[PDB]
Amino acid sequence: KTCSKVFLLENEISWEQVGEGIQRQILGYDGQLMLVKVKFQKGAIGNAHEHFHSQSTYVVSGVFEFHVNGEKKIVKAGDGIYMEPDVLHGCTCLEAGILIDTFSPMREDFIN
Amino acid sequence: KTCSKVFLLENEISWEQVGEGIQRQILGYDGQLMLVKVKFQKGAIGNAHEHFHSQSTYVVSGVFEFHVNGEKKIVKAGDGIYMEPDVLHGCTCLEAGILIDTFSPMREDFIN
Ligand SMILES: [Ca+2]
Ligand SMILES: [Ca+2]
Ligand SMILES: [Ca+2]
Repeated sequence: KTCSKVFLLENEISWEQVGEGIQRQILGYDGQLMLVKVKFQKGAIGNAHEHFHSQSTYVVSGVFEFHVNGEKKIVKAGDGIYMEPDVLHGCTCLEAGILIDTFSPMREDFIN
Repeated sequence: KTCSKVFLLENEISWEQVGEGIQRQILGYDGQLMLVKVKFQKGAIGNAHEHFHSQSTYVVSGVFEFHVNGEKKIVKAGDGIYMEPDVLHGCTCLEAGILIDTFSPMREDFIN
């Protein structure tokens, strides 16, 4: 049965170390939709990558420089970013904060 | 061509009035994934509803009482909620704050 629990409580879920200055919690998901909370320290880099999944991100807090398909924009709390299937994208955290990354379908690699 | 722009800047997107004390911005989406930012005043109610879409929500801020399939839980900033296809769910805002609701596939009704 491939899905998260119903209530994903931050203080009950393990933070996974993703890289230097980057930690994440996988929150609500099934095979078609996955929501990930990613906490960045200043200076941390989301390495450029491509994947077939659709991705839609929300900036909860902090300030980030994002690039999507070669285009750069600084985004801040309240802003969103859409990454169509297979587009190159990544980010650098300018001030510590949280992103919510969402995916369709799920990122099987994030649980396996 | 069914999708949002790449960079969804809060100060460039219209807030839509959804109901009493509830406003939303549709952020990054395509036909398979849609991310919605929903700002609630204290007291506001997300009416109980059912839909075939998968939904995964993140509590950005505030405090909410959620019900999913008849089960109630208070959630707060950092917590998530997963709503499998067709489950009855809704919420009441106990302290003003923001939810990110994500859907697969998109909520066609939110743009049409
Ligand atoms: Ca799908
Ligand atoms: Ca990505
Ligand atoms: Ca719903």
